[PDB]
Order: sequence, then structure tokens, then C-alpha cells
Amino acid sequence: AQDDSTPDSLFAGLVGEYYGTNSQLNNISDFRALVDSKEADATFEAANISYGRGSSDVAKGTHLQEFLGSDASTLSTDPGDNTDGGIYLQGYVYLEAGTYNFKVTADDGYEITINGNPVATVDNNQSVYTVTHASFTISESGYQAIDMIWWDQGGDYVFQPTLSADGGSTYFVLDSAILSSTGETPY
Ligand SMILES: OC[C@H]1O[C@H](O[C@H]2O[C@H](CO)[C@@H](O)[C@H](O)[C@H]2O)[C@H](O)[C@@H](O)[C@@H]1O
Ligand SMILES: [Ca+2]
Ligand SMILES: [Ca+2]
Ligand SMILES: [Ca+2]
Ligand SMILES: [Ca+2]
Ligand SMILES: [Ca+2]
Ligand SMILES: [Ca+2]
Ligand SMILES: [Ca+2]
Repeated sequence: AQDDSTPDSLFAGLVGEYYGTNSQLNNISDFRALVDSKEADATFEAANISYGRGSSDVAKGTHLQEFLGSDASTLSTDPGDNTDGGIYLQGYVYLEAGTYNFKVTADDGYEITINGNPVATVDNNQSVYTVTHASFTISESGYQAIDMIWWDQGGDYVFQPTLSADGGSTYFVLDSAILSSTGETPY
């Protein structure tokens, strides 16, 4: 919901922020502290949350643009170089009441929360790895609050957090079909 004097862009995606640093990102706490420490180095619309894979540091050159792919045309600016970097996404996702679970492929780590509750966590650096996370429940159909963090400490980078509504038989990417930046219906 609106919570200040600034009108908010309504689009079918999450509000994306990118942060770079020349310090080491080892875990979720490090990345969250980076987010807390300054304004975003760039903003974007996260409408197709399947990013990478690439090499040679997400925070260098045009690697962020390549990583974000179809979402990079919404970047507010082209960040300068850093050694380490990551993204913070926030907004809403339409989900019917029921049981769900994430399955996430990533390098490095990440955390996804729904309605404020962590539902997928990797609190460390890693080369590309896929985790099938534990199931969670949605009590009431509608737009659920969601946020994500992901980072790259260096090297390769990928982030694809897929969701299953059918007990792990099929999974889907979070994209413009169901995302909303504000919780209003995007057209
Ligand atoms: O430790 C997390 C990183 O792992 C990889 O990078 C390490 O492993 C590579 C292959 O063994 C080495 O070449 C590299 O020097 C190591 O840092 C991965 O490539 C990174 O993206 C991960 O962040
Ligand atoms: Ca606002
Ligand atoms: Ca900030
Ligand atoms: Ca750049
Ligand atoms: Ca892509
Ligand atoms: Ca685009
Ligand atoms: Ca690093
Ligand atoms: Ca990496």
C-alpha cells in the first residue's frame, strides 16, 4: 500500500535495486548491510526473474546488463565497476491459497521472503547450485508481499528462483503474469 507522499510506479514486476561494493560479500547479512548503507547504484523493473549465467564478476563492465537480460532496459543508470554486487527486489506476487515451494539455482547466495517469512535461504557463497526448498503455505488468495536478495562475491553469477504450486512436479519463473510492484492489478 501507499506509505508516503511519492506516487509509485505500477508495473508487472518487482521493484529492483542493484548495489555494488569493493568489500567482500560473504553472507546475507553482508549484502543487507550494503543495501542499508547507501542509495541503490541502479534501479530497475524485475519482470522476468531468471538472471544469468555469466562470468567475470556481475559488478564489472556490462555484466549486470547481461545478467538482467530482458529487464536491463529498465535500468536507471549503468553502474560503474565494483568487485562485488547484488540485487534487492520487493513487491507483490499473486498466489492462490495453497502450498508452494521454491527451487532456486544460484551463484552466490540469496534469501526470499513471502509475507515477511523466509522461504528460501542460502547464507553463504557458492558456485552454481540448485536447492529444492521446503514447502510453505499461503492462507489467503491474492497479492502476497515478496522480497528477494541475491549477490555475487565475484566470478560466475546466476539467479533463477522457480516456484511450484503442485508439490514439486512443475515449476515456474516469477514474471509479469503474476508480479505487481504495488499490489494493485497491472494492465
Ligand atoms: O566460492 C564461491 C565461488 O566459487 C567459484 O569460484 C571459486 O571456484 C572456481 C572454480 O573452482 C575458481 O576458479 C575460483 O577462483 C574460486 O573463487 C565460482 O566461480 C564463483 O562464482 C563463486 O562465487
Ligand atoms: Ca510511495
Ligand atoms: Ca538503501
Ligand atoms: Ca557497468
Ligand atoms: Ca537472460
Ligand atoms: Ca526489456
Ligand atoms: Ca569479492
Ligand atoms: Ca560468484
